[PDB]
Amino acid sequence: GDLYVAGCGVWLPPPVTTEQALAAGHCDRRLASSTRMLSVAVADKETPAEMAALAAQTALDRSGVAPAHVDLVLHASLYFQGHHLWAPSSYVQRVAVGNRCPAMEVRQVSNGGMAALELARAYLLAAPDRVAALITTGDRMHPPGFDRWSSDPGTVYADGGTALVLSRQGGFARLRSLVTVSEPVLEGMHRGGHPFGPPSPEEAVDLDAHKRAYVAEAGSSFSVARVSAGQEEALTGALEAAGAGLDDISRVVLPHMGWRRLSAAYFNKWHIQPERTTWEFGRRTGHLGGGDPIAGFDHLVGSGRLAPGELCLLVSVGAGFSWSCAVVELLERPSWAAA
Amino acid sequence: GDLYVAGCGVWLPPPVTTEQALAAGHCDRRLASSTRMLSVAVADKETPAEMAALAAQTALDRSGVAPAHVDLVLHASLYFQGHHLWAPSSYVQRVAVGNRCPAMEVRQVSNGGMAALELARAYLLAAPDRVAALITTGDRMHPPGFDRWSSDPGTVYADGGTALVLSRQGGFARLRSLVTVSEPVLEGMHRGGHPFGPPSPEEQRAVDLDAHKRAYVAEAGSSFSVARVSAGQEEALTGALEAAGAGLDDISRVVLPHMGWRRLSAAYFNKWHIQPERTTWEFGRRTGHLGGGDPIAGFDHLVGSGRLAPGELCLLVSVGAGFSWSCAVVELLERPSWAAA
Repeated sequence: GDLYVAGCGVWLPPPVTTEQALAAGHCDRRLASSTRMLSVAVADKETPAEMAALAAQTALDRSGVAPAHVDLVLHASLYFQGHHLWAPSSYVQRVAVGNRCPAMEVRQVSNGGMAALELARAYLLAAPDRVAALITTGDRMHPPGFDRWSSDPGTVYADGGTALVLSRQGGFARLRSLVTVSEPVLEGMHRGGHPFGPPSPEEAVDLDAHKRAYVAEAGSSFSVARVSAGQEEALTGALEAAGAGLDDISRVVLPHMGWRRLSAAYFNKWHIQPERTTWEFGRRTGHLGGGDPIAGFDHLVGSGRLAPGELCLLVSVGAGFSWSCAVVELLERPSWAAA
Repeated sequence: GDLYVAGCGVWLPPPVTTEQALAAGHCDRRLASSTRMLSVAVADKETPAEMAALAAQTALDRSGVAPAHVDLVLHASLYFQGHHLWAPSSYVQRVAVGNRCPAMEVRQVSNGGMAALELARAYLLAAPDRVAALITTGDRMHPPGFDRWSSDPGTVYADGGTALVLSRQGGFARLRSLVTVSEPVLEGMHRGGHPFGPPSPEEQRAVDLDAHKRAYVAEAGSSFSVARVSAGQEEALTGALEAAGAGLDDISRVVLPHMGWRRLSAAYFNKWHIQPERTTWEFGRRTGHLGGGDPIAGFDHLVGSGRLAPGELCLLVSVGAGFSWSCAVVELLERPSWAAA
């Protein structure tokens, strides 16, 4: 039961450069300097479902899969979708797909995309006649409730949508492994209340205060170690299930986090070069919720930086914590891609 | 094979009566009479994940399933969970399960519980060695962003958590069928913006689904709207009954959404010609609408009160904005130890 990537796509609103953010006062020099971000996709009027649906159309057109063959629609996101008690995956389905399979949201903060992928894989493998699934991500990190530069310092949040078509029948790439790891002991790091008691009443987004409170309670040593372990389990699990080692991977699709965070988590830990990653693409794009590994994959394939036969390693992590890693093999250059 | 319900449970905060709501100005007489609500579970200090995990503990303890046998944790909800960029499913996993399987949110508004049930079923069937899945729901519908009595007149929203443990190995009830129906043409009914255009960027600080439904109806047509909603509901019912090899007459108990009397009568009583006494009406009208968790809480109620007997069929009915519908037919195999006679 091999699964394939039949299509993928993004819809990214126009970039706002770091220089502009600095001049506009959204950003300070220290943070610009430590993150080393160059630009971030910023929407004007487009809403999360709208961007997701636009990406889905592109992904569906490319995959050439018929709507009737789309057996599941899964929309992932990490911030407010615009309207309470409303179904944004039903919008995506209405606009991008035009069919009547089940459509629902899946959330796992920044690991949302990979999480939806897990459920999509399972859904496709659970009944013998199922063909394809659509996974979308979409977010809009605007005031009042979100500061894309300072709400989660070290990561700069982007507006935009992404989409992937997963399929049992065929496609341009083969999903060789997909592994997900959970360390729920860390859930309290991203919320108010006692880290090992119940949450406080509701809250605008500010993560740094909660992280410091968590670390003060659980210890710096414990926190760093549990975080390191989870990351390592995801990486190792994915490589092993794909019969590869890190030396067998041509490109690593990393989260679109700032330089300081990617150095501590990946570059100085795994000892890989940034030229082997999507660092340059991510630092011009910003963090797209749970859609980074989709945006990053789509970039590598679309620009021809990934070659037939080559293995690609997707790396994703979300508050919780949850980590996912996948090894993807490119089978052929798709027609929408350059050489 | 087929799946089983191995355990279930709820955590409901203390009830606020309609009398109280009338006295507080939260409710008018007209609304009190049309919905015929008696009370609604209202949380005081408790947040949605907390109540979800409390319900999960009850369900897991009842199921007797080891945490290591819980291969998936799915948390559903339809409203704000209390903290942005934080993982309520991880909170649930941490507090209630203590294991390390994937934990994630599934949302499909008021059909969230059943939506999660679908994904959990798929997940368990996908690999031969997977045993159990935990599905929780939780929500806290407080001012000033929400009015549990009038944001969506006709339904009164509750605070509370529900949980259900699904298993491939066994349990006290068998899942005979589960069917989900989608009608995305209706998605516009619950947001601003043009019903067939993009969503409005303008967010609305106070939820008012009534204004949204009118704008939708005015554009799409009333005749069209009622007809699609009816068709969807009818497909879900007939689908689940057929898939289980049963008709409506074979059903002993029906678990309906905890909507107001007027709505239940239009959608089910005057439509399916089923008796309210055979449904969870009395339980729901004291509980209120728990978002996606109504089918779980209703089922939990029936089983725990002894109102369902071995070999009897139970029909679960659920619907959410979108629209999405799910029905399921569950067969009680044995009275569990925690139940009454």
